[PDB]
Amino acid sequence: YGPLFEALAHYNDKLLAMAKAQTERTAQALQQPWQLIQAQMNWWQDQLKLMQHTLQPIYDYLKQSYLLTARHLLASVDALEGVPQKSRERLRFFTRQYVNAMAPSNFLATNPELLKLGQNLVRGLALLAEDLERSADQLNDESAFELGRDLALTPGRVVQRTELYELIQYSPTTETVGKTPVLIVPPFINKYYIMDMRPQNSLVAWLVAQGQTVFMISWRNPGVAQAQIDLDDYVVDGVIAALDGVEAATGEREVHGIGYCIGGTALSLAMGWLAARRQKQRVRTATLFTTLLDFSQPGELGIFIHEPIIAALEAQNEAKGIMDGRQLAVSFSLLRENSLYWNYYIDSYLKGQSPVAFDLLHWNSDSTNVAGKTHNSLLRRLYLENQLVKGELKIRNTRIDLGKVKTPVLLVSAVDDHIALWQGTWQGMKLFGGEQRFLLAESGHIAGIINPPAANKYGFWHNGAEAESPESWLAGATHQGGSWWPEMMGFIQNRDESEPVPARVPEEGLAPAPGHYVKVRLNPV
Amino acid sequence: GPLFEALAHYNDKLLAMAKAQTERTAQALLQTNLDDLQPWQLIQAQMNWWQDQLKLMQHTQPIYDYLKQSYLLTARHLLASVDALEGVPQKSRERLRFFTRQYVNAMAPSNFLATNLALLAEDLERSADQLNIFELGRDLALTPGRVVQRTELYELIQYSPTTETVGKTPVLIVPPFINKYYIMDMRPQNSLVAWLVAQGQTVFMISWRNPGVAQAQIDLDDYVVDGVIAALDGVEAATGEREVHGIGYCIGGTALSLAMGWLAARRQRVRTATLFTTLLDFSQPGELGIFIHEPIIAALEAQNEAKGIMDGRQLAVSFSLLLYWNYYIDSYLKGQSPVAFDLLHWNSDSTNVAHNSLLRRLYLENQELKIRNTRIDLGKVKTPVLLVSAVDDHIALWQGTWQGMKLFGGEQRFLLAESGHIAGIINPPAANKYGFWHNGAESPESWLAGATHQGGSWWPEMMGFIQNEPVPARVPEEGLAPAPGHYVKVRLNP
Amino acid sequence: GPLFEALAHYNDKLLAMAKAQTERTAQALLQTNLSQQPWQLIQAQMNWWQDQLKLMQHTLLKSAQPIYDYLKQSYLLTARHLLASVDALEGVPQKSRERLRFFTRQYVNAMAPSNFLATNPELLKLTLESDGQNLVRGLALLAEDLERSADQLNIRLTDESAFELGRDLALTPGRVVQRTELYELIQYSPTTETVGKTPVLIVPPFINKYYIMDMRPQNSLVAWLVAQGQTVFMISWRNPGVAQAQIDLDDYVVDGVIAALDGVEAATGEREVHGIGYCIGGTALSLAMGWLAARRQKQRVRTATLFTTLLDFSQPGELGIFIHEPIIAALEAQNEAKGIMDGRQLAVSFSLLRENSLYWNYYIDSYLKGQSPVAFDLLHWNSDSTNVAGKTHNSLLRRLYLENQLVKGELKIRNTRIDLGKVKTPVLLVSAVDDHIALWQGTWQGMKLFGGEQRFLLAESGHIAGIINPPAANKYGFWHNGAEAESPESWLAGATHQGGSWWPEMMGFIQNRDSEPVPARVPEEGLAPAPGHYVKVRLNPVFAC
Repeated sequence: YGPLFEALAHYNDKLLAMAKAQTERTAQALQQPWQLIQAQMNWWQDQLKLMQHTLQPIYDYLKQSYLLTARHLLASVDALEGVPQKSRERLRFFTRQYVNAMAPSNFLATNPELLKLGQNLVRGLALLAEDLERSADQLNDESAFELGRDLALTPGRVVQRTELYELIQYSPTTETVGKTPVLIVPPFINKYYIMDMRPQNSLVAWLVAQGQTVFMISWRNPGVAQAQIDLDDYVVDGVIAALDGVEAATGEREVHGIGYCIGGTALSLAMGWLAARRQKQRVRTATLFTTLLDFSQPGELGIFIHEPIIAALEAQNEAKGIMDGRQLAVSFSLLRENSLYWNYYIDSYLKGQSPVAFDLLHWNSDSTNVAGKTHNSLLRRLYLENQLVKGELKIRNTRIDLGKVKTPVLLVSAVDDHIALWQGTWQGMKLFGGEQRFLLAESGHIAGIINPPAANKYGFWHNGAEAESPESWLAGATHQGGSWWPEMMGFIQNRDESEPVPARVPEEGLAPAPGHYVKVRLNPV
Repeated sequence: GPLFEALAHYNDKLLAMAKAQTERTAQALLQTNLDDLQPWQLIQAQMNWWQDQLKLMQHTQPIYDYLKQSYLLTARHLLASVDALEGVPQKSRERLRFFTRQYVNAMAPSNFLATNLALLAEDLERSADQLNIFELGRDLALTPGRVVQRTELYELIQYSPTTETVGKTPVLIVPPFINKYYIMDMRPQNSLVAWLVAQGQTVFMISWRNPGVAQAQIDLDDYVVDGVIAALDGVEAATGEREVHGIGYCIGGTALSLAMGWLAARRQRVRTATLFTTLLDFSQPGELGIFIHEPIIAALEAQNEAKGIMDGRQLAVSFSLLLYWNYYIDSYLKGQSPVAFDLLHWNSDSTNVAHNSLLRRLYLENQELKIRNTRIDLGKVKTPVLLVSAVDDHIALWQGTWQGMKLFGGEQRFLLAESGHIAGIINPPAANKYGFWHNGAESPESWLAGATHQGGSWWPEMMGFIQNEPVPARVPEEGLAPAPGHYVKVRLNP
Repeated sequence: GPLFEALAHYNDKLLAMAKAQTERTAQALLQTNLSQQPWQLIQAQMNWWQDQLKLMQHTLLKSAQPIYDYLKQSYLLTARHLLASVDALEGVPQKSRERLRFFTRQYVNAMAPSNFLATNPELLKLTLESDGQNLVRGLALLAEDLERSADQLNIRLTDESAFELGRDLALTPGRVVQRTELYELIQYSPTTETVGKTPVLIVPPFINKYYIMDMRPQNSLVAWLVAQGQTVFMISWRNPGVAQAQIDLDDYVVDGVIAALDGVEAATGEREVHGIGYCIGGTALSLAMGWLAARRQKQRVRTATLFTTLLDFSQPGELGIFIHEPIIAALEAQNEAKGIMDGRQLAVSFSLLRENSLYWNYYIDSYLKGQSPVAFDLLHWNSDSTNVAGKTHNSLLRRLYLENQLVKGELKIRNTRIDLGKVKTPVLLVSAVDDHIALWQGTWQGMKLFGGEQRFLLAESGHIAGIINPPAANKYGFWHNGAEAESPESWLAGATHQGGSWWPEMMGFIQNRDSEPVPARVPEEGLAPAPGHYVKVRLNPVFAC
């Protein structure tokens, strides 16, 4: 009631400064036009002023509000006349993507009718699923983005290709690198290049610039041929087999592990599997981004965790062979940042960059399938039964006890995370039997994790002392502005300290940097 | 709550039209020879915005949440509108962009001086000009007829009859000279001229010339004697009748009132007098009272005498004579071409005015009035008078028109239309869209308190007012030109 | 020697017909107090064939002035043929004579190679490096002269054809369940108590009308498929006018074939059908399967049988005379100017009916079988020309015939690259050995493009006779080979010949890839009766609605 007016004025001043800057650059000579953003900023201010004026009358506001959207339509299209049609079509496609992404009814997890809704609930769930998927198909233009050119362009080589993954080894870009390599295990629900989007916000590029040999697992988009691949296979044949692949290319049997969402869960299970069978420690440090080990707080995804629903999904998976990612794309959204338009479209434009919200929407729509047996194990053994905390989880007939893991773990979570609640991630940290550290990012599931140091856009909470509850941890935590990536880099290099080793140049391998598994789309472009 | 119900009524009316269009395209596939060759989705995009926004308001930082969701509805409205225009030809889309920009500006209070001085006008005048960078006789003003007389000030149009018998007494219409006359002759469905002819009435029409610099010294007095009285002599020359039924609109009715007084004061032709939104008492000038001040009128009087005439493009920026639901949405759901397009085209087809007498002698002095050195006394007029005013009138407040009715010395009746300055007047009986208030008993507020609503058009009530011996239908003479004439086609911006 | 024996066999069958006609006329006199051409007319023709052959043998033995002697006696044989023909038509009503005069004139002009641009000797000279751009005008002059003679011949006609669609041809009962801009979907009423679950959808070529597959009840493929317990759907393309000038090959694939598939589901509830395509209709069916596969859409075509379908245009046959850059560019300008490709212009360019035995097997033989001469029905279909959209023809000339984009993987249907290797639908290609439009070796090369099961059949006749061979006919044969070959010649070398019709082999190909029989689907009332309205629109009309 007031701060909105002041904050809106601040954004208008930055656009006016950018408008003057664009005129000065045009003077030296003698993308979206600033008039298009001005058309939107004019709507936000006038609507707030009209609302303040109001603070038959309902109709008067409706008529006056309808006049403001009409002014918004006329000013926007007028700005798009000098823009070429191909670039303009890109803007129309992404705006259609963004406008449907912000509708809670468009996703089952946030759908009102599903919340309103035994067998009758299961039958109605299928009705909501088929309608949303049909709407997505008709909406889903082409030539949006090409991997290796616009996204996932960090130089490297594919040093190994298995049934489940392609192992990417990135170019060093430094004269010296650390002895212990870095292995990143991305989630197999979406594609990995969220950590390798663009050079300014690519986590892979930043880790490489810090003198570290970075390896990235690139999971295959599973087809019907991978119907029997289970969670056990992704742990043993996925993560551990990648560890053997890193040793085969660098000669180091010990690496720094990094995991994201369910990828960190697989990394945790791999460390528990090696520990339970008394194998020499192959993971020196383990950084886990928004990883869920205790599934007691599933968040909005708990609407699906019910015996009739899970039993129905298990039958569907076994019938179709795999879980169709296009069905998962309407089930929930991994990208739900608060004020995506303000912080990643308006702010990203005023920084001279191509709108980051465009890249985020393309990654969110680059859905991937899940193996039939894997999804079921993930639904039942982890989300429903919560075997990992109860010590009942078995990976290839090996009971997993994370207390047997002595690898120092660093859990980096996000306060506004809607997929992996930070409190839930905090409880799973105590499961480990070694050093434990916790970090709490300021933004959401995606924005709070991909915050490069240069952006200086958010912050984090750190606390070295132990607490008995997440609320107690945060109460004693100290806030630090900026990115937490240097803190993670300090967490890795303060425990290996090892003499620097000459930069490992990747071998030619089988394929160029991005690989082939990441380019396989469910809806081909 | 009732708003939701009215929206549901429109949505069902749009769905019925959509089914009718699908059936017509299916029948079109049957009749398609080899040798020869707005979408409802666009209106559906509009109805989707109106209903969903009302739902969002009913649901209601908290303010930011409403703003973000409201911006999402505007985004759907923009995307659905552009997608609805996929098959529309680019030329047709430019028409939609042109008229929607006119409606946006026309409903913007800052774009008009009265709803927002010369410096502010010059900037506003430029904004209209930079924006600038229907055909009369075909789309508007297409009622058949002939120009029986053309003078310096007007063209007299006599329309061809559509009935075998017409009334003996002809009808003469005196339009306002601030805008063009064809608002009373839009299209056959909403043409008052066509309706009067169908009622067995010979109709004559004055078509005022768009005044140039050559008419700098033409005064209001000339429009009374050389305009209205001279037209009466022209009607007698074409029909042999010295007595006509008078109809006036806005300032045209004021001139007719002064014309009746001028013949009465000099003891010398008007059977009935119907006056639409006619102002005789200027005590309630409305929003135009901002200009009625001694320093402002004195400044304008010097400018008008210097330039000769006041540019109508400047008058169009001073105030607006001009709706979305009843003349664009409703007109579209009735199968018609959007009437709101014609009204916007007429409002922007402004005409010049020579005017100082109107500012000072009428608005300021509110006369004591003398027309050609002849004192005006409306009490000397015994002609039955009918005042038709509008509740939502922003130019001529209906209370001011009611008080001025008492100036006449004969029968007086008052009618109050249910819409604005123009919409409540141009309401044909076939439309069945508005209503009126009537009260047979004799303050303006006291009349309305005792008035009864009836609904429908007031044209049959006006036709009953006039008609309360049939003559063979008068076929108009060849005259000088066909129906629309030449004076009405003179545009300030070609 | 063998020729004399064949004539004797026909002459003996003619004698039996004479006895049948005398008994038929004798019984007709009994039914009193209130068609078939006379056998003497056919006998008059057989007398010419035998006498001309005898004269040929006598003069060839005389060789082992003489040239004039054979010419003089042949002119005497032509004179006897004229007198015997007119005398045979003594009792025949005038209309029948005009009917026979019309069909004899049609057959005579159809068998003259100079009457068609593709087989015209004059155009062949201008093609052999004897022109470049002047060929355009050299082609345009030959086109206008051939078209002019057709126009003068047609304009003299004052009566409509003896055949009416829905009464004489295309009379299989059914309903029009859907009508779009491009097609009318016909669902035929069942003749069996039970039908198969998977319906059958036929995609006809859009160069001529569809009812070649539904001519007469004895030789109607549609009726035969229906009698085999199959719910049969038929696409009936609109005869495109100037209003369809911008319709492209892409639209016929998506808005034509795919939209019809949605129409079949709307009428039967089945998202998967058995596809059948003919000539360019099979090309559209192939492109429809590739389009659904390239976009990773659920497979909607269970089996695909393709009649004389061209996917590789490397061997265009006699139609290659037009496949040259100056000619195709010139034709593209005419189609953009006129809006559509005039089917009456296409009728003089090439002939879809070029069977080596139209007179003997489909006029003489069909007459001795008691039938109305089938050659009459074939000549009506061939002369029932249809237009082609300007954009569709161009794409067909350049994107397929000239550039051969489908093989080179350059073809895109609505900005979707087509790769037939992504199609896993089992395909059965049925081609004809004597085909002059789609050479069987060219149709064989396109078979390997598919990524699923592939089968090939080679019928023992031409483009039309070898395809519309009813089992009941017991005419011609076909070659089948289950093994994979590296060349068309290798396929035929290992192929086994079987006599009779190949239609059961196609029915076996369909029924071995399918469920449980469902009660017979009675078609909904729909929009119109069986034949529909699109097929009745003729380019050259006499009378009017």
